[PDB]
Amino acid sequence: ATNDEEKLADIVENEIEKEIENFYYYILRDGKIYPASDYDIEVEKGKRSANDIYAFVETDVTRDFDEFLFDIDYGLPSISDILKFYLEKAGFRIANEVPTPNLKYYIHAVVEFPQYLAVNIYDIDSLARALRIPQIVEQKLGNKPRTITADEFNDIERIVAEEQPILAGYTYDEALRIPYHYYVDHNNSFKDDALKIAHAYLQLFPTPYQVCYEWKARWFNKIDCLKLERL
Amino acid sequence: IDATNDEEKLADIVENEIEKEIRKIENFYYYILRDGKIYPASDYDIEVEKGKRSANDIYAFVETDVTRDFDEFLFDIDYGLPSISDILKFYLEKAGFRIANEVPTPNLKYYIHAVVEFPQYLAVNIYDIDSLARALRIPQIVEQKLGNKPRTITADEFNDIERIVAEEQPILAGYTYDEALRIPYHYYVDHNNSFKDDALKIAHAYLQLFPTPYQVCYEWKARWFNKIDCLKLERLK
Repeated sequence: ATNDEEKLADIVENEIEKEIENFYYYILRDGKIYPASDYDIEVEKGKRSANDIYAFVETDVTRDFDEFLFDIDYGLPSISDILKFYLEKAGFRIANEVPTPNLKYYIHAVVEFPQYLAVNIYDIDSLARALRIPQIVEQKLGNKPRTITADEFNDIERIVAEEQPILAGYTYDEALRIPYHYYVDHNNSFKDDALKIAHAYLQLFPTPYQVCYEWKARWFNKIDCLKLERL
Repeated sequence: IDATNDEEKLADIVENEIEKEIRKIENFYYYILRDGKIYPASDYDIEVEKGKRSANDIYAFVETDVTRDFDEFLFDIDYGLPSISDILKFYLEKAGFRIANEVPTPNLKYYIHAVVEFPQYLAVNIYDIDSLARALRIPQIVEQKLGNKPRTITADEFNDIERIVAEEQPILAGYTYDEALRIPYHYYVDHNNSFKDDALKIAHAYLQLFPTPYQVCYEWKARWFNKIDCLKLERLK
């Protein structure tokens, strides 16, 4: 499992390196990487298959070191993406969505300006469980695979993002608002609550397979992530 | 009245600054002072912390978003509302409340959202903070939870109010505020057509109930911004 994740991080890193503009990518089961937008056009043309998508890559670019560290350590994935990814992997189909049923990984790549790259690899199922998605989908839709309406997607989305406490008694939307307030907006009044959320997040949410690199002489050079966090 | 004159002045202040920045993507947040001077917010906060500048002089807060996708640019123009956190903070402080040990901005009248499309276009959206807070039912929720007498509130009290405003009350076509942000994003930015009916319902309620921002648009043409009709803008690729 860790072997596949190391391979995926080098696939992401080589692509960012090659590029050094683009933010979203798909990694296929064969290890090929493509920008997500152009792949979606090929999928609908019938040229490429959505069944071949193995990993989804979201690239954030930063110029502030506090933001870079926050993104890599405490940054939450989009709840809309994980819900969509979980539903499709469980056999459901969302109206107007081409499903990606064999998606295993969610990858968040953060580039600090170039100076550093941090590649975070998450298992989608593990992430969906921590977001308390399976139980809500089961209570609301059942187990029988079907196409769900936009209204049904929205009803589930509301519960998971706004109604269910996930971290230190807070909902997903409060857990986006409160930490960022302290960590990125540098507002000290939200220290107590941000730290409570941070502490719960680190234990309850799946630890990502994290690979770090430093930009030196036209290359990204693999380094210990602790060195990045310690600088 | 003179509100429209002030808003036109504010949009040219923002435009002049984005233009100045392009000719030399550096700063995303700014303050506009009551004298019309514009400063990056991060630097200004340090000058306040030093006793050089006063948070009392802040008249408008500017948030600049930069985009490279036309659909996202149009969505940000049409639905680029200020952060709930910001409007609540701005309303509380303007009403005399103090949030824990944080430095208040009591004389803030406007929230400005500037969107730059890559450079090709600039759209400046000016929101009146009071009008926005009222449409969000912020005064009624603050009154029910804190009372009418201003005092210092805890971070927990701020959070409790924020949760009701954004995640509990049906504010637009029966949806909570957070659903009202997500549904049109799903329709316009995620390009999912099944979300059309709900997005249009929210759009209709939003255009009726919420205050219309004063919107000013510009096209980048030969090292300068040049005025353009905003509705002409939505036709451009």
